[PDB]
Amino acid sequence: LMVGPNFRVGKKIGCGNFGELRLGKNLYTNEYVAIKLEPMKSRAPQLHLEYRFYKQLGSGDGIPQVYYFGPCGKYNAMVLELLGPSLEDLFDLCDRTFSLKTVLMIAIQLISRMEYVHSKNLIYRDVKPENFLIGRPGNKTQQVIHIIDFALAKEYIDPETKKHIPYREHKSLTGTARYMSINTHLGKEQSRRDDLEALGHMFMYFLRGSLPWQGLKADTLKERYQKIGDTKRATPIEVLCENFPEMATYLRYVRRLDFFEKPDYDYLRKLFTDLFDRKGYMFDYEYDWIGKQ
Ligand SMILES: Nc1nccc(-c2c(-c3ccc(F)cc3)ncn2[C@H]2CC[C@H](O)CC2)n1
Ligand SMILES: [Cl-]
Repeated sequence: LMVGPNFRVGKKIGCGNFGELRLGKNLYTNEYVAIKLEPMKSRAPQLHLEYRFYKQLGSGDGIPQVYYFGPCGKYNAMVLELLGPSLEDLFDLCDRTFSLKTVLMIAIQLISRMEYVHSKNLIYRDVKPENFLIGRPGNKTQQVIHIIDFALAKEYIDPETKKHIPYREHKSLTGTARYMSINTHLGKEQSRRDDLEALGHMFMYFLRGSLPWQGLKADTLKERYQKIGDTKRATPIEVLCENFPEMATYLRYVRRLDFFEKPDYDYLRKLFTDLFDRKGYMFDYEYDWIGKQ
């Protein structure tokens, strides 16, 4: 099982949106890589569109490099830069709470990461801790929070018109229920606001250890999502964000954005960098997980 001229496929490492994950090696360069495989027989093929989105991003900071897309036996394969553990993995290592300092270092970076994605005319639509990975150990980039898995992304600027996509409502909801915006639950088309709201939910998950809508079950997926959305609507921001005034300010701001509105990314960063400085924290990448296995 080679992918392309030069990538050897090795052991299983994980799962993502519309594909499975192996360690690989570029034999020509003696460098390890990650390989996502999607069965060619897939009823709902997502890997090639994902490849196109990575190419549209180029590389910015925290964007994994993509090396190859092509067939591999009965699979389509995409070869990516190998990264380190996800924020969910690191959260588990840290007993499922992060310090304010760690959350702020994450948040400052991910506001910028999302601004970059939005600058390439994409919305992300799959915010979750499993999709944010540090770099590799002893790598120049173990400190950097990367974004992966663009299978659910969407162009929000139509390349034909150069205009923002129109507002509309949808039957099917995109993304992870725990983090999605309130408007996502209501079947609205997602836009830039929704990515930033989902980040806010994720930040609060890290600070609190959990979100209050986590334990909800139902007989249908639709009912489950409805109950989660209902709890999000029913939970005041001042309650969710007790003890974190700046998070309350962030969440209120993003929840109140118009569908078409460009977020004030500078404002949101400044909420958090002003807080960071006021607390006497140093931006030294000494996250909670440093010095753990
Ligand atoms: N360590 C690591 N390096 C780069 C990408 C991936 C990864 C990928 C991936 C995406 C597209 C590709 F072409 C290859 C891999 N999808 C999920 N992940 C990780 C998510 C976190 C999980 O605990 C392990 C797998 N993994
Ligand atoms: Cl290997």
